[PDB]
Amino acid sequence: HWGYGKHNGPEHWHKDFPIAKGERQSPVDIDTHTAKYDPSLKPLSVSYDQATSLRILNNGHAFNVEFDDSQDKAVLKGGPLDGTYRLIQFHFHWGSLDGQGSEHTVDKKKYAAELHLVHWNTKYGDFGKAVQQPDGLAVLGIFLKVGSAKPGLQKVVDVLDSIKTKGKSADFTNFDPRGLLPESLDYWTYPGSLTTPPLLECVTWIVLKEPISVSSEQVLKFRKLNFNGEGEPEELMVDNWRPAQPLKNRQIKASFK
Ligand SMILES: [Zn+2]
Repeated sequence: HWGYGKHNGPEHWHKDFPIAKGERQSPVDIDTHTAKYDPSLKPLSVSYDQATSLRILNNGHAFNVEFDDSQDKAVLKGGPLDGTYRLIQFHFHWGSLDGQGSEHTVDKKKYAAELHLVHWNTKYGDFGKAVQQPDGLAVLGIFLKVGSAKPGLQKVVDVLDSIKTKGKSADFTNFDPRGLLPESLDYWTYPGSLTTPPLLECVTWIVLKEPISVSSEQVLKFRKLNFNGEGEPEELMVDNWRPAQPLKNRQIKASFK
């Protein structure tokens, strides 16, 4: 099965998922001097006041914090988007060392990690139908750098001991994702894809310019997770990031001057 190793990592994915070599793959390098300021872009509307987290899951590639998406609660709108996108889950990508881990890069800079808040377009009714559409998902990407602790991340860090291995899940109610947002909602945006198989070209990417800071101790606890299941040879869950893919016929737009 696909993963992040020498024999099953990103350079292999195209064999099972030929769209890996497609025209709108993610992530990409964001060249800040080439990105065009677009005065037509609206402020991002992030409405997470009523978000209902349910559960956290180790899926063998990352951990997902899951939300109840059965009502119009936690929604993303405005920015580059038409209509309303509902939060279904967030997860991270991170490195073995602080010098790598992000999927997007900024002028080739790699951050220590990257947070993805995944939302689906309510006009397609469910997640699975939305990913079959070119405007099906909106993923809000947020860089992590190592410095000061993020107090709003600590509830996530403290539950990871209970989901060390693939297939382990835990009850994870009342988690407020507003505690993971930077001050500024200035962003870059471009059309792209999921960054894991099935690599579907269904995403409007919205990548915030301002990173959040997390402590070395917080990211070290991400790196204690395991890719393997309980009672299998230990493989630390690190370097679960896809490298930058070719930009091809795409424009990255900036919300800010
Ligand atoms: Zn992701």
